[PDB]
Amino acid sequence: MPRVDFPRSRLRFKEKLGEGQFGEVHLCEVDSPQDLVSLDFPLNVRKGHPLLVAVKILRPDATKNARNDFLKEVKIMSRLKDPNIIRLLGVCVQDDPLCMITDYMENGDLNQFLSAHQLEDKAAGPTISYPMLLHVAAQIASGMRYLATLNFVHRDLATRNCLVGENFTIKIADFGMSRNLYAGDYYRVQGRAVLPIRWMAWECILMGKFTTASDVWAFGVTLWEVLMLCRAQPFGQLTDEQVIENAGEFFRDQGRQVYLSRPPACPQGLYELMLRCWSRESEQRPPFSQLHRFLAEDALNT
Ligand SMILES: CS(=O)(=O)N1CCC[C@H](NC(=O)[C@H](CCC2CCCCC2)NC(=O)c2ccc(CNC(=O)c3cnn(-c4ccccc4)c3N)cc2)C1
Repeated sequence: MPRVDFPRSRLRFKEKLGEGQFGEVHLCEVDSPQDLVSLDFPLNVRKGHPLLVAVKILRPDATKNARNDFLKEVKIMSRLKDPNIIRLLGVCVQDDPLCMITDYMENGDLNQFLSAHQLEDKAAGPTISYPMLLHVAAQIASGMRYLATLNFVHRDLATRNCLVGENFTIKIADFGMSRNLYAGDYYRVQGRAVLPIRWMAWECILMGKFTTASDVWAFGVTLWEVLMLCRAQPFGQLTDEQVIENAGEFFRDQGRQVYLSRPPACPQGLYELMLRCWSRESEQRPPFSQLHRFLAEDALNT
């Protein structure tokens, strides 16, 4: 948790990024950021380039429940310091309105980004190479490796929750179901609670057991998305109820559970890596440290 508030007066509004029931998110430029690096604000300045940030701000009439949610979000983010996890650059909480300041990631979420690209075919819109797709996936695995060392379970890892900056940089975040774009990826259970069942390991669906090992299962599905260039939903031909049935077949283990198929042009050894992420026994799934090393090496030799 920061020792001091970010100085509100240094935030120069530029545009609205998004709007919600109890707050807004604004794109802002920071005046003279070099002054603030000396005070342990984690700002990365260049020379002739302005410093842009995203600022989430509570509305002055926000309910008590919304203020509670905001304060807990600040607490969680204050712990996480890694190049591939979204970063809390500062807060304004000594007075109202409450603010949190994060990285500005100009290329949007990774689903939006990959849906706008085509795979490069060097043997023959904007394109992306197979090595770069592996570099993207390696960055996701490195961020999850960090969360694993803190014993922090993400519970909703997917491309829609990864953000893209300059030079193909990736940072993991969590937007939940708060944007209306991805409602088809969530299954409603109890009341307002929803579950991203197509990314969830069998023990999450049947018993609600969420662990780092189930984050590895979700990473397998996320890797499948990346190699599909986000062109199709996992198990797209099957209903939500059929995906839940499949979790039951993993539990019964009588050889009738089904798997995501191998993406077009996906190397066989890489499909086998996904399959290991979907092992029935959580202790047989690979750890994030091993997934990172594997993908980083292939990114350089492919
Ligand atoms: C019931 S719940 O608990 O599960 N819940 C449901 C609802 C969500 C809750 N999310 C959390 O608490 C987690 C923090 C914890 C999380 C833990 C795992 C590791 C990642 C961090 N907040 C976040 O990630 C988070 C927080 C603040 C911002 C503001 N910045 C932008 O918006 C932002 C930047 N650039 N552009 C952008 C720029 C140009 C084009 C497009 C986009 C933005 N639009 C963004 C993300 C969780």
